[PDB]
Amino acid sequence: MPEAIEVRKVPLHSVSDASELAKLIDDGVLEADRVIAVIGKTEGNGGVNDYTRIIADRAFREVLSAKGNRSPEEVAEVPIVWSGGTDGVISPHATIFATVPADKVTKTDEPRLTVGVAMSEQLLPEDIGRTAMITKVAAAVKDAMADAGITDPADVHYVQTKTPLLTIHTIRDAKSRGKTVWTEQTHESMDLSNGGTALGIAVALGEIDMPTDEDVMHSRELFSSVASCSSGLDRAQIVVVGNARGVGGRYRIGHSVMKDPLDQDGIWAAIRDAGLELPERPHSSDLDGQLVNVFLKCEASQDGTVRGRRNAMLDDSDVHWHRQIKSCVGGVTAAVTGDPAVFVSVSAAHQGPEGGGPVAAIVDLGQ
Amino acid sequence: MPEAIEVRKVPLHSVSDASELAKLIDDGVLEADRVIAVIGKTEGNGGVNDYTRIIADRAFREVLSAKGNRSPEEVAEVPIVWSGGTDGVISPHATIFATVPADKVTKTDEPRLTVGVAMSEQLLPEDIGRTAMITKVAAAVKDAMADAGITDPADVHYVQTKTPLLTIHTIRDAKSRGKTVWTEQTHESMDLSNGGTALGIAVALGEIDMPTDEDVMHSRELFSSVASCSSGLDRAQIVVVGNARGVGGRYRIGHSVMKDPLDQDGIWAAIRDAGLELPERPHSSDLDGQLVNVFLKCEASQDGTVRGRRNAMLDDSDVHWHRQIKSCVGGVTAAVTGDPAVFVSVSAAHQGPEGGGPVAAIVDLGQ
Amino acid sequence: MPEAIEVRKVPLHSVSDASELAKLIDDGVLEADRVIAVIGKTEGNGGVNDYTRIIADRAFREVLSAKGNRSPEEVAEVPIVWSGGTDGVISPHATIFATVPADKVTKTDEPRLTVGVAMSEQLLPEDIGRTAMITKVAAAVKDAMADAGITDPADVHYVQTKTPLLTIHTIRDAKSRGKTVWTEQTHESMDLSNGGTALGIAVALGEIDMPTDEDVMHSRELFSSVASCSSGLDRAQIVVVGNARGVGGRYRIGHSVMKDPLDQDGIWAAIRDAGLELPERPHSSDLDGQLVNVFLKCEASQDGTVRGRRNAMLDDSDVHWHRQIKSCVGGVTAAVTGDPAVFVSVSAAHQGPEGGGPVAAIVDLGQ
Amino acid sequence: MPEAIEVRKVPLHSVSDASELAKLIDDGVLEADRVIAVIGKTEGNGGVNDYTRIIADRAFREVLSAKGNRSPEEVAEVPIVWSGGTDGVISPHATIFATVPADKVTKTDEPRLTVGVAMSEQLLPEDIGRTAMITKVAAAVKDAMADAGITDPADVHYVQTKTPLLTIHTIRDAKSRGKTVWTEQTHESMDLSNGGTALGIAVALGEIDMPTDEDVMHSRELFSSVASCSSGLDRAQIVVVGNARGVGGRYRIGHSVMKDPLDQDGIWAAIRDAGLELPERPHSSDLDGQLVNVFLKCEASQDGTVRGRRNAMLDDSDVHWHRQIKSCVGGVTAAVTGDPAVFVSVSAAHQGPEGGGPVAAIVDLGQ
Ligand SMILES: Oc1nc(O)nc(O)n1
Ligand SMILES: Oc1nc(O)nc(O)n1
Ligand SMILES: Oc1nc(O)nc(O)n1
Ligand SMILES: Oc1nc(O)nc(O)n1
Ligand SMILES: [Cl-]
Ligand SMILES: [Cl-]
Ligand SMILES: [Cl-]
Ligand SMILES: [Cl-]
Ligand SMILES: [Cl-]
Ligand SMILES: [Cl-]
Ligand SMILES: [Cl-]
Ligand SMILES: [Cl-]
Ligand SMILES: [Cl-]
Ligand SMILES: [Cl-]
Ligand SMILES: [Cl-]
Ligand SMILES: [Cl-]
Ligand code: NA
Ligand code: NA
Ligand code: NA
Ligand code: NA
Repeated sequence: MPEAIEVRKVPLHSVSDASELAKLIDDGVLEADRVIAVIGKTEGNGGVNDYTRIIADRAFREVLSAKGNRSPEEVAEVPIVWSGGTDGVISPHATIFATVPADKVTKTDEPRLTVGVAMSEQLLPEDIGRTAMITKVAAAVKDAMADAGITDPADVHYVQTKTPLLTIHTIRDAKSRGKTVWTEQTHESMDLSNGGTALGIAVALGEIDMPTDEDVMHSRELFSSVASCSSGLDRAQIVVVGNARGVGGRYRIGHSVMKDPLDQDGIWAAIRDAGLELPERPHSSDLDGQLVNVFLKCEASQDGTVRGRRNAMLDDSDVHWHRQIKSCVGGVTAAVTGDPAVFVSVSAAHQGPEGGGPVAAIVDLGQ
Repeated sequence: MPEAIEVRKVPLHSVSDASELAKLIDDGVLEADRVIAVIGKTEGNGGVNDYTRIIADRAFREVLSAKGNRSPEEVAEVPIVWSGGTDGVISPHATIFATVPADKVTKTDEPRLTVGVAMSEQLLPEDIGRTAMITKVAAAVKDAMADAGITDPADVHYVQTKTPLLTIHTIRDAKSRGKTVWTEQTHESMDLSNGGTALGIAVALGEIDMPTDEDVMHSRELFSSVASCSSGLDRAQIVVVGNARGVGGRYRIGHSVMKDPLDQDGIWAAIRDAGLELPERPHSSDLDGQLVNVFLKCEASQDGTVRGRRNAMLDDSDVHWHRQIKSCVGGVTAAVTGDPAVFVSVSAAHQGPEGGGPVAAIVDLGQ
Repeated sequence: MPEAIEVRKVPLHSVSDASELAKLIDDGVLEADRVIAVIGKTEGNGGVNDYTRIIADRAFREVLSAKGNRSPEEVAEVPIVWSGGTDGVISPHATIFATVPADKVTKTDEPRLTVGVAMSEQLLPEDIGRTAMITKVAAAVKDAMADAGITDPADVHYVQTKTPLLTIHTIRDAKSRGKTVWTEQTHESMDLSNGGTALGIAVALGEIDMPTDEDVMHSRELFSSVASCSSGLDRAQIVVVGNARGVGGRYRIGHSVMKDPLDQDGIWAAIRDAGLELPERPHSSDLDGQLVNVFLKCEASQDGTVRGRRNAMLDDSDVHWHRQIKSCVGGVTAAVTGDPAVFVSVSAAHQGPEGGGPVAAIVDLGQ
Repeated sequence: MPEAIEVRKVPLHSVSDASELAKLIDDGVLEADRVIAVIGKTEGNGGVNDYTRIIADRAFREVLSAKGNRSPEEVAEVPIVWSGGTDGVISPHATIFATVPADKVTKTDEPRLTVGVAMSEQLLPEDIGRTAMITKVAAAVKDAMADAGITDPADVHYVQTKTPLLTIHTIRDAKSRGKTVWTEQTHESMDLSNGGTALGIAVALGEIDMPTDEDVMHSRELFSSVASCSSGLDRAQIVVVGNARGVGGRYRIGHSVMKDPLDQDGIWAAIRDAGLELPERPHSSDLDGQLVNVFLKCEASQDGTVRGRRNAMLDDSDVHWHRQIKSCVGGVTAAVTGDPAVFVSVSAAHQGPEGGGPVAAIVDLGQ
């Protein structure tokens, strides 16, 4: 059964800092054993050789193990997703999701935040980017969606995932058994792994019909409107975030789409959808501390243009467009929220329309 | 005497493309010999080894020479400033400034756009970053300010400059005569050259008292509110842009300040100051094609924070913060204008407050 | 008929410098109209957005047009290959190949340098990286090989090429006609274009049997021992360099293979093969100004190891391994020649064994 | 009293791998509590935001604490220097230094390896790069030199150090007390901290007279021939490595200088100086497993040339010359040793002549 959720966004003061999580536990805001998911941004390069993700992961799991009754083995099964790369003003942070004990919940028929978690069946190197990944992910998303107590896909607003990369060893693992892989460049496998996962989410939620192998990274009109996929277990980790009626709690999630890197109105639409009443032309000062965080994807479009204007992102061998567009949308987004602590993630194949991406917002509607 | 000004922003379709300038001349929008200044963004890395600036410079001067009566020598004296680096959505473009023949001008008492140009006395390597650069720049700014027909410094809204770097040869040139230089790193000399130039502008316009050598790059509370300095002649090139009454024309300039990288309200204040009436909470769709361009500076603050949130820009050895903050503010700015063709420049020592910078806007008020 | 060849390596003093070529012509070392090929290194980033290649190309073709009777159209057909990226000590330079007038040649039965040039049939975006590119290249290599007066493939020591990339427009050009492309990442298309071209050279010279599409970038045991391919016309440009008996001249070419990035003995083997007698353990001081240049390829092996030791090149999202291994092998090679002006090129799929590449040497055997 | 030393170079299989150290302890090669120093290369970017250094540091200290009787506090005082950045073929590794118990030592009058350690007095931000750092370092080097049982500075072959950087907090710490700092760019403070430390070593060992503040980073003819300084405690950590007679052991150290990035003969001179007899023109195959490691510094010269040839390292805003020259000299060095596991460090102000650096070699002379 779905439980009421407490959500807290905390800053990371350094690469290995989990002190703010420790403080939340100490002050009784949440119990260590009730942390069911963490979604954060780390200050690494955001690519393959980003070791800030494991540094934060160790620091956070050490807190959870030290202050709870869970074993390191049980703590190790908590989904924690670290999206590296905080280019520009983006501030390293972690959004903590925890269940609320029944004696602190006020049950209500209003839609309130609920979280579902699942793990897919083993992802083979040869599956990555193909229909095998799509079917296995789609099944796991259906699992997590049911685990959240959500029956209507329209009540799912945000599916944050984690999927593996193709490495030198897994690439051999395929060739040992005879098989081919989609790509042998590990950096490109990042975009591929997120894309194939996104297609699985879109299928599970009924946003698209089952695609074919030749659609992956090619048919960019096929996408999920709630998928936020990251890489890079030998299995897709799934975190479904939506709303359920009759659970209680003070937070609510909504979403929309950023049609391109400058679509601030899409971000405001997400915040409105989450339940915050805002003016017709809102401004960051209207939020009054009620926006916990936003979670969105961005990408450089394959046509090399934004609103009719050419940019040179796709030809830049000096600074990969991953970093360029992340910094850009980081500013666009933080300008809306007024808080540089925003979850902005790059590599958005099949996640929102080309050149854009989904955007979810969590707001505090409680007293 | 100040003349009425025609202003046109055109895209660059490639690194060597000046076809849009050629088209403006062919269609009679402006005469080649009346082009007095060009200010543009090029798609290079924006650092020391950025050769897109010279490629655009050659392409543009070839057009001016081919379609005018001016010799290549006279064309060579036209101030053309190319700010490299178009990280993110920023679109390569050039803003062309031209005088209008008297038989096409409607004289008016309303403030309208006027441009003044000057060259300072020779800048010695040992001057760069010291009071020598400040005094020589301040004198040239007073020259250009008078050349624009501007007597009140409050009527100066935008001073775009070009100053040299410290190179292996000029560094010897100093040591040959005995002298020391401020830095021997050419990449750092970029920030220094712009900073010392900015202090000169601030002195000339009476924004600050004459500083000392130890203030340069250190006393960041001393700044000009209209300086936009770029590098990197052995002389400061100065382009003063302001308004004059009784000249006529259809364009007007205004300015404000971006207090930090997310200060969109500062950009809107510049547009309002330029003469466009806008709603209380404006949006890009209110502009109705009346905003020609904005010109602004950005920088990562030395305290490493934006609105109380830590970022890791100053410690990033992978992608210099020059590129990170440029992409970020590029998005913030283009979100306001709705046009990725924006003049966003990085390296803003003594140009606006720390972590921010000046922002000027040119609007079309004509029929 | 093959003509005797004069070969001169000159430095570039700046990005746009062709003064050393101009000096060679002025001093009567060579005639402008007799320049048949130029192969050089430019100081750009060596990737997609490297504009130092076109800057050098324009500067060099302007010299050839200005000092010869050839029209700009005829000069435009001279194969000039600029390999960008001079990471580390590699010094920007150009190797100039020119025919010698008959009244300056001493015919000899000794093997002496000869150059052959050809152009393949149009390369379609959909051909790139597939058997279509391989067959079209193989035919052009047979053309250039015959144009050099070479009948035995063992007399071909160095085939320098130029092939196009997959761009946003050509990718559409395929999809407009229905077709698929190998990759849509332009940076990766560099490695693909060179690889498919290398396979064509290997087929033409009988080094391999005709491969299949699934071999390209995958069967790295299939390679040419003389191919040096660069990108990125809509056609493979081919420059075959070998030896012919009975032509005369003072230069001779030889080659071997660099088995890995540290294989200096492979470079020395190339110099020995070119005709220079050297000690058993040679050193750079044994060359006595008789080595004109070396031309070689390098790459990071897919197994991520060099001589049993792991390196992290393939996982580095900060500095692409293209640049890392180029700088590394630049030092290894310049340590052998004693001259930082070495032609070191990266991206070596099907060019020498995995982790290595071919290496050719041109020596001056004349009085 | 100096003790006999056991030296072992082990690879790192991953960023957090200390298994090879654990194996050495388990097999009885060395005792955990007798490890007195570790000097290693890690696969990070080698700049300010390199977190592979702390990852390796934690992994290695955890082994030392787990397998010894030393407390984490005592283990924390063991000097461990991690030089990040393994550009090109350089393989991540750690050289472990341990004392040998008396019942395993064969005392000999031959010069054999000895290690001395010291800590300087507190380094103030305002000291960095000035005569204060030089005097405090010089005193600590004299301490470590005596701790190694070395009386003649000619018997010191290698002084590996660790010194702090200037950070946002320490820079305030100076300005709070009134003081100025040398630079406010943290990336540049790396080169400064190593330079000032190198001058201290040179003074202590009598290689130079006491310099002045204006010499630091400027008088590059003043240098130590054994200093290898890294950054970045609030104190200079010192590791002196030399030879002593009458101690016993099987290893010996020697050194020379690399006059420029291609000076392989300098590396061979170091190996010869260490006691290995080699041919006149040695080759890597002559080493027969007797070379434990080499330790050297490299840098791009301020004149921008190597052996009369221009390179573009100092103007490269895309890939800092730190990374370019490190990869280059990594290849040059590994070509000599035949082992990519080489200690190659960049940033060499006052460490060997300009454009070069010291090079030390440790060889195994035992049965
Ligand atoms: O670590 C990471 N960061 C981002 O922004 N995207 C991915 O796929 N991974
Ligand atoms: O070329 C250039 N671009 C920018 O943004 N800033 C400077 O100083 N130069
Ligand atoms: O321009 C260029 N340089 C190199 O080294 N390799 C390729 O394919 N292109
Ligand atoms: O971490 C590090 N690596 C190197 O090569 N040089 C310094 O100063 N620090
Ligand atoms: Cl409960
Ligand atoms: Cl509702
Ligand atoms: Cl309203
Ligand atoms: Cl007139
Ligand atoms: Cl008014
Ligand atoms: Cl209103
Ligand atoms: Cl003839
Ligand atoms: Cl022969
Ligand atoms: Cl011999
Ligand atoms: Cl003992
Ligand atoms: Cl001896
Ligand atoms: Cl011998
Ligand atoms: Na998308
Ligand atoms: Na500023
Ligand atoms: Na190869
Ligand atoms: Na040095």
